[PDB]
Amino acid sequence: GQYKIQIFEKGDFSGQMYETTEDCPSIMEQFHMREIHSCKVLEGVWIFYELPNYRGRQYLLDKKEYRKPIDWGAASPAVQSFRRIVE
Amino acid sequence: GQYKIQIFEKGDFSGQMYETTEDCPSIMEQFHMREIHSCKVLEGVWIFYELPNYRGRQYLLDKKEYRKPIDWGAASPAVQSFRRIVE
Repeated sequence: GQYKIQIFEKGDFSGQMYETTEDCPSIMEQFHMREIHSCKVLEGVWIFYELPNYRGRQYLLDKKEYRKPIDWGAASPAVQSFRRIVE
Repeated sequence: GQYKIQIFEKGDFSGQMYETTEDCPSIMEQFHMREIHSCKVLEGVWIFYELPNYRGRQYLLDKKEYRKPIDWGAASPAVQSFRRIVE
């Protein structure tokens, strides 16, 4: 399909993994996770937000894989919501 | 084409305006201005960056109009480069 991403609880794609194809207003409520330590964008372009409901700091994810938060330009693994860039 | 945006030096679509369809690594050099106070996204989806060469804070622009910087989630008129999200 057009949108798909895998997010991991630990860096270097380790720990538990969750896969999704839709926007997520709160990763704590949906995935019971406080942070994202690494991920892989398999399809589409996405954006990470610091706070719930797409508020706070924004990070564009337009590459393929990210082993650590620094790879998507963040000084911390803090992420609470994310969504697809629809086009 | 797929990407087109108009940037304004003053809020609410007033003041000097430039229309462009390509990425801009530095507005001071390309457009002889230092702050964008409003803008219209006519075609495509873009992203504004705090510092030149796409560095610093990021702001997604996926709606059509923004009357003030706060509308793209910025606390100040600080934006010095921007580019198209090519999908």
